[PDB]
Amino acid sequence: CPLMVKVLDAVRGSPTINVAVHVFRKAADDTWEPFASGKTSESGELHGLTTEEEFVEGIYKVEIDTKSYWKALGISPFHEHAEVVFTANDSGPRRYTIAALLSPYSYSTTAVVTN
Amino acid sequence: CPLMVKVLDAVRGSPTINVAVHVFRKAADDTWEPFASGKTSESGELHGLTTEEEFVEGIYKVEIDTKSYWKALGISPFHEHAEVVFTANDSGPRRYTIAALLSPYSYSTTAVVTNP
Ligand SMILES: O=C(O)c1ccccc1Nc1cccc(C(F)(F)F)c1
Ligand SMILES: O=C(O)c1ccccc1Nc1cccc(C(F)(F)F)c1
Repeated sequence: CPLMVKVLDAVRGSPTINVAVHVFRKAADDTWEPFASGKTSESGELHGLTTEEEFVEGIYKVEIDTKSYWKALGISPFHEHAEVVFTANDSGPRRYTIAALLSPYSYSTTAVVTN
Repeated sequence: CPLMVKVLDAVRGSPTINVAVHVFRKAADDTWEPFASGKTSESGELHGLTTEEEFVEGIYKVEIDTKSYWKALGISPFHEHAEVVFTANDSGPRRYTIAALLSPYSYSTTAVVTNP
């Protein structure tokens, strides 16, 4: 589909399995409208969030429930969550993969945007 | 100085100067109230945002205006901003350094937490 989320664990060297991901679209009044959500698979991936026809131009937020993940492993986390906010655009590439690499006190996020 | 923000440019290998940073604290009614704001210096650091008295227990949001930084260099970046949300002082007062490393399509953020 046009949007995919992938999550990795930098402590155990593994995909992060069963972590909650919420997607939002910015409304005209500047509040975040909930859009789609799911849990990452055994491969740390979340597919099928939206479709080409639903995923119009606009500003989107992806929120990964990183705190619940670290709590499940018995490790004290710093962040409440990891959030990515971006403008989706009709001119350039259209397939978005949002990747996040997770540590208890640090995260990195990258977008891979293709054709 | 219980809260400091430090920002680095991963393309040029330099501190990022004059980057806007806005800090918010979660209120009892669950809204974000304006806490402090500032811009990074020559060294890419922002000191003096708050005091040990003012910086009580709570959930804080730090929003770094990364988009304006890149657009001022001619670059249309992926992210609208970099935002760090965290519980502070839950086991007593600490000193927090929030660091962000910036690329047009990526950022990494870390916290260094020390006991004064
Ligand atoms: O590992 C994948 O398959 C991956 C895919 C898309 C985007 C990023 C991906 N990995 C990823 C994600 C975050 C940080 C790093 C690392 F810095 F380790 F290379 C690698
Ligand atoms: O660069 C500093 O002096 C620094 C200070 C405090 C916390 C982190 C700090 N540095 C930091 C922050 C994010 C990513 C990286 C890197 F990955 F490049 F090593 C280094």
